[PDB]
Amino acid sequence: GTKQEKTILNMARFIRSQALTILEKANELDADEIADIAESIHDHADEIYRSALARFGDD
Amino acid sequence: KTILNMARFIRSQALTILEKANELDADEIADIAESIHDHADEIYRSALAR
Ligand SMILES: [Ca+2]
Ligand SMILES: [Ca+2]
Ligand SMILES: [Ca+2]
Ligand SMILES: [Ca+2]
Repeated sequence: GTKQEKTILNMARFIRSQALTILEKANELDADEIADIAESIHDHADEIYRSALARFGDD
Repeated sequence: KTILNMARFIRSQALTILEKANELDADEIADIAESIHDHADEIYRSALAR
């Protein structure tokens, strides 16, 4: 894949793990709203990661 | 959703958590949220270029 693609992959992975850290810290505080947003973020970062991999070097 | 649009979603949502975390003095969460936003910016820039 191209440099752009490798950056999207690397960034997507970092966000996924960071969102997971917020999910833990938010629920530790019983901050349900913040947790739900972090969940949505994790879902989007995961989707970017899987979609980018699925199309790796294709274009 | 395109990768570009999913990065846009994260960019904004990350700053919304930043704002709500600040309101709760959840500083560790706020810092992570801001870092998430910066990384989303890179996906957005890369997806824009591509
Ligand atoms: Ca709880
Ligand atoms: Ca493919
Ligand atoms: Ca391929
Ligand atoms: Ca930004």
